[PDB]
Amino acid sequence: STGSATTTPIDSLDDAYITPVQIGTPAQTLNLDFDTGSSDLWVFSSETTASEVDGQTIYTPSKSTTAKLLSGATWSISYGDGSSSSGDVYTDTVSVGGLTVTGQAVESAKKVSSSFTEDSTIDGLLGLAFSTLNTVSPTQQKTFFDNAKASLDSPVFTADLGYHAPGTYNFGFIDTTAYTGSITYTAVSTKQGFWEWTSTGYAVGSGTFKSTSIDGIADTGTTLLYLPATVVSAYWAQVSGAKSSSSVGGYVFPCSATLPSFTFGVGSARIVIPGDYIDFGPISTGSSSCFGGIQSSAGIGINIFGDVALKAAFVVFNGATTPTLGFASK
Ligand SMILES: CC(C)(C)NC(=O)[C@H]1CCCCN1
Ligand code: NA
Repeated sequence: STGSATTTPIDSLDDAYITPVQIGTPAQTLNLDFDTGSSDLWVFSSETTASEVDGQTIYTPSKSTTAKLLSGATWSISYGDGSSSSGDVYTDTVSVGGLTVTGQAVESAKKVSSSFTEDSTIDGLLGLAFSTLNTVSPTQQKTFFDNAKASLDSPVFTADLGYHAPGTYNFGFIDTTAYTGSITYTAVSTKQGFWEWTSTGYAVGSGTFKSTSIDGIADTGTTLLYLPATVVSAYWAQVSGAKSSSSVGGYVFPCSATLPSFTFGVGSARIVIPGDYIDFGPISTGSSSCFGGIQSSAGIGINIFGDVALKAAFVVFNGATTPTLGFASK
């Protein structure tokens, strides 16, 4: 089997991407944020505290003939940005892009933090990191990918995120029309439950490539590129008037600037992030200070290749016995 779904920016900045997901019978379609940095499939629901729902579409298990309470199971998750959610668990039929999993754990939110309530466009998350990070207790649950894997034509999924445009998530096959050149595969460590890999270095604009190992994770659920402070300082030093602002919470730059590209290494290959991808626009409406898309990881404990980086590539998440990541230009 295979599946193929279009993923769409939630706003004009590509803050996140949503992908329609069918849950239940008859189908209830919710727009979920596919997150390769977490392992819970959770949704706004008929159980979510009413004051914490503001425009989201909800899953109502009582309207699904295939929904079953997963008796005694609870979940609670905290993300890198300080947001959180928790609740109870149903199993139900979940389909993505024509690929169906029966008995998928659908984590129904009873409570969500303010940042979820305030985002009317995101109806929940679909985690695609390793199932060792799933938060369901007392019986940990599998991701949608892990449940689909044995049925897929090839044990893979691919992320093809758009810059200010829709893109695609495919399951079970690699669309050889979706990228240019060849795919470079690189090793993955699953020790922290992430798609963790080591980049071979970076360049800023037309500058020399610096060969240096940068461990980090491939995370579709993170908007920006978080790298070591040395690398980030080297990038923003090439932008007149850029500075790190403790008031704003990262590097800002004059909106009048033209940003340089950023290149990262994948083995002997190179992925180039155009400068425009690193513009996240005014810090507040009408400001002439703009927020940068490359930020320091120093206050995180891990480097994160988020959407800024991933959208510059066709990315293969190879879930074979020995997982690997692949990157191609596009
Ligand atoms: C995408 C935004 C708007 C940050 N929503 C959130 O509060 C979620 C997004 C996925 C990672 C954890 N935080
Ligand atoms: Na922000």
